[PDB]
Amino acid sequence: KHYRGVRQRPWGKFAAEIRDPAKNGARVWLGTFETAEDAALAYDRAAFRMRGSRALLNFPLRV
DNA sequence: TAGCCGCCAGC
DNA sequence: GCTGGCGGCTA
Repeated sequence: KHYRGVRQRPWGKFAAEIRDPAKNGARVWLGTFETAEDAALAYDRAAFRMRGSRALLNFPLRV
């Protein structure tokens, strides 16, 4: 699978970005993560912090 | 190898 | 118009 923010780097790792509209479309590089699901979980909290609530995520813990 | 650039495509 | 993702480049 692929994920929101999550970008395969060609040696086989997963970066995670989010774009921040309050900073007028800035990227915010959440880091790099060994697994796609941990890159995607980094995005999960990063979108939640800029939105505060009501977000479109990789692991919505409400379901 | 990671991150940033910068752009492009997609939504 | 914005966000995500591409993709490559450079650090």
